[PDB]
Amino acid sequence: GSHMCDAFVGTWKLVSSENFDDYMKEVGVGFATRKVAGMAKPNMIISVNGDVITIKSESTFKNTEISFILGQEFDEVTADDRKVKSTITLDGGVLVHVQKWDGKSTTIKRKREDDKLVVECVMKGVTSTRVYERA
Ligand SMILES: Cc1c(Cl)cccc1OCc1cc(=O)n2nc(-c3ccccc3)nc2[nH]1
Repeated sequence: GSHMCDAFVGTWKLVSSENFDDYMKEVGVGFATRKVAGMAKPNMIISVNGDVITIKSESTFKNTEISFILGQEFDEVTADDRKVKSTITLDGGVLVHVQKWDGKSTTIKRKREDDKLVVECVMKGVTSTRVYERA
């Protein structure tokens, strides 16, 4: 089939987190924005309309929404208000998402395992891991 849609579509709620504060600190986020954003723990929604995929946070201070096609670079405005160039691709059934800005780079992997969606964020040496369940 084209089984990526069934694996990823839905509303996902955070259930665990490691080193996200560190990851945000590395990305440049300030001390107040980090703490609040880290507590916010928004649900994240994935939808699909043809070739166009959309990832939205539910309402949180610092709403976000991207809409993209696999392989096509696109401008994104992150939750900490960075203007980045993002490319997302499907490699192994993992969604790999690279953001470039100011000669810097961060990679965000999103993979299904069992009934769970695991999100790994890497910036320089600093690796964050967050796990989500269907809400
Ligand atoms: C929020 C944020 C801040 Cl303040 C700063 C830097 C990066 C951020 O986001 C990075 C980031 C964090 C995170 O928990 N997830 N969770 C998803 C997700 C989960 C399920 C379904 C679809 C997407 N995508 C991400 N990417």
